[PDB]
Amino acid sequence: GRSRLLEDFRNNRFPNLQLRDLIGHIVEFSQDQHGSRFIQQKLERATPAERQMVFNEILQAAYQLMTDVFGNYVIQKFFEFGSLDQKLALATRIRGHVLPLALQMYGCRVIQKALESISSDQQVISEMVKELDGHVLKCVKDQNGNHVVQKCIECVQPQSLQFIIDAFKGQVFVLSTHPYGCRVIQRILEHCTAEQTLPILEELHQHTEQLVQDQYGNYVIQHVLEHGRPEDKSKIVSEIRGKVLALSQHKFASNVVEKCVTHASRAERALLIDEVCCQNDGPHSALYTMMKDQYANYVVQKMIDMAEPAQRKIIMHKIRPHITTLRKYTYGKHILAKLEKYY
RNA sequence: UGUAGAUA
Repeated sequence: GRSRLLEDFRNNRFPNLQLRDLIGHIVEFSQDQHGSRFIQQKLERATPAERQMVFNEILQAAYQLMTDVFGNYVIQKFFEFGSLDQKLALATRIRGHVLPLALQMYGCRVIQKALESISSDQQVISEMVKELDGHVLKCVKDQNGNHVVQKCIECVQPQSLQFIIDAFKGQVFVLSTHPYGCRVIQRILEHCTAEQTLPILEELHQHTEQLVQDQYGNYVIQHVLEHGRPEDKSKIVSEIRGKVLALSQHKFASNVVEKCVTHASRAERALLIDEVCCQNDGPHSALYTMMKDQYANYVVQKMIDMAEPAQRKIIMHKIRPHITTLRKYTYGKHILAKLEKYY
């Protein structure tokens, strides 16, 4: 029940209350929205002895506060301003409960804060991460857990993350189309060794055609194009070749086509552009179609920018007579600019 | 002129 002290504070009877005055009341106040903000505020100016006073009390109820809508911020504040002995002690209260905390709306914030606050080489940390072993996919798919998984990947030594990689075996296609899975996969590509990512990249190439057209998978494919090895980039480009026109008019895949134009080799880029500028499959010209498309106009712009003089000139000549046309379409109103300030 | 996740 709400003690007099808290009632009084909430009624503004203590307009300049000091942290020291909360001895015995820290845990109660931490679970109150206003008491919690008060403690957060005072911790930023508190002396070390004053922080320790607050620490002693919060430590005793650490798990409870970690899963509290208002107390979890007080816990986080010590990961922010506490000394390492204090952080390690709090981490110890996370240990043994990593899974339920990871899936919990407030608990998951505390875990991420610990991961950012405590040196990865500290046993505690290692122990915490290992508790996710056997639950990786459940966390990846959880609205709270997925951020914990990402933060582990961002913060911990990649060798220790082999179980996460193994967990993804045969699941890379499905999870790259997942709102959180795609983010986790991108973190993996960023942080794990080329050794670890090899099987991940393999499964990505297996399903490139599908992933480039997916609302989330298109981002994973773009990541590889922007950050991956040349040989992986060339694999993605080869999947795009022969499909430029179609993919360029696609809300998601248009973006991948752009990154292909930017990040391919001079020679690969030329072949892609050639598919737009210099081929004749049927009556309607590809360039003409792409020019005034809501999405493909962006691809045409990237091609004009990245093209060697010869191809650039052909594109310009082919657009030239269609000025009046590009006029009516919202989407040609950047292509026309480049046309004018090229002629 | 065009797409990405859980707290007071």
